[PDB]
Amino acid sequence: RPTFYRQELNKTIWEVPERYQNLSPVGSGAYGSVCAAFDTKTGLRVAVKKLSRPFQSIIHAKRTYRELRLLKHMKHENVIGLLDVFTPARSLEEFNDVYLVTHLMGADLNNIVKCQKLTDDHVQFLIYQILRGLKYIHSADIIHRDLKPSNLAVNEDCELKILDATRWYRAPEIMLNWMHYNQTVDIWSVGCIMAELLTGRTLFPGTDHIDQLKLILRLVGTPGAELLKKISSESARNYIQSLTQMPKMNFANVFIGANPLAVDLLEKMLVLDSDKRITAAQALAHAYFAQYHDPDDEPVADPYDQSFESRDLLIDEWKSLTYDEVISFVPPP
Ligand SMILES: Nc1ccc2c(NCCc3cccs3)nc(-c3ccccc3)nc2c1
Ligand SMILES: Nc1ccc2c(NCCc3cccs3)nc(-c3ccccc3)nc2c1
Repeated sequence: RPTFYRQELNKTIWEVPERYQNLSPVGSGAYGSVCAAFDTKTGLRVAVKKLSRPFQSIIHAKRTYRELRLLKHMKHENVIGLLDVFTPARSLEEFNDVYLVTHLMGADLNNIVKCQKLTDDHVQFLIYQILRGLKYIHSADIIHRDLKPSNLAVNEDCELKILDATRWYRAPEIMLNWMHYNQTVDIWSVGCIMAELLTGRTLFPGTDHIDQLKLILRLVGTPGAELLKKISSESARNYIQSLTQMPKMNFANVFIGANPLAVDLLEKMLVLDSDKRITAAQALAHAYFAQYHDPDDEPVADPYDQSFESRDLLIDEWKSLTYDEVISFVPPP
């Protein structure tokens, strides 16, 4: 129904509704390539992502369905969402390309830090938005698992969105391949991010996988008696006992000059035991965010049906389910 036009971008033929003008490449990768554009219907600058080989295999097809289901479900100011999704195909039989459209963001978190301290007012506002979006994501029973400055976009008014080395911000239970980690692995990442904003430097800049765990234990101490009781691995538990004990450090002496409320929040985020970590909802009520907290405007998500993750289907079945989601899409107001 919309009039499409073809154009040569990256190494391939983009077919795109005429409402999107001035297509200009921004990136590339195994799973897709992205162009910046201008949406003449809305007047917004947008990013258009063309999925790469979306139905080449069963794995690609399930990936394409997962990515579209996820981005269609996210409707929150501090999480990336869909402005549009389209295909040049007029029927399922000729359905072979998928394009996703989102609001163009000018920079990520690295771009605003630049190895410099942010003010406490600024960190308050940025971490509040991350936690606000995290509360929404976690309420849908989703775990992000890869929170880091490059996965956090910010515009010129400092409005932040969570996007779709990484080990610097990874929770220690992931580093040790524990099977049953919970949502507070993301809270660990936010603690690492917040520390970096206040100090201007990476909190745990490990040079490899084992060095990363070494730096973490030097700050938060060796596992306590109560945490060792919950470790099922006999090899892990034995190795931990053989280590020289290290005292949990006093964050107030580590982050000198910081807001004491900021230090108290970091203490509650960077706990080794993930069962004792503050949740996103609890962190929003912390006194550190007094000037931004509003419990009437920190919404949760609708329930998100993730049962498809357990399913093994054929290429054409994932493709047809993906086609259903393209057709049923409703643009936001
Ligand atoms: N971790 C990242 C990093 C970059 C990203 C990026 N391109 C950078 C320019 C941006 C456009 C919109 C938000 S950010 N774009 C998209 C994306 C674009 C369109 C549809 C779905 C996703 N995700 C990103 C995830
Ligand atoms: N209820 C909990 C809470 C936390 C846990 C945790 N956290 C990581 C603790 C350490 C991280 C680095 C050195 S010790 N790690 C493991 C675990 C680690 C290795 C093999 C099997 C399980 N279980 C946990 C269960």
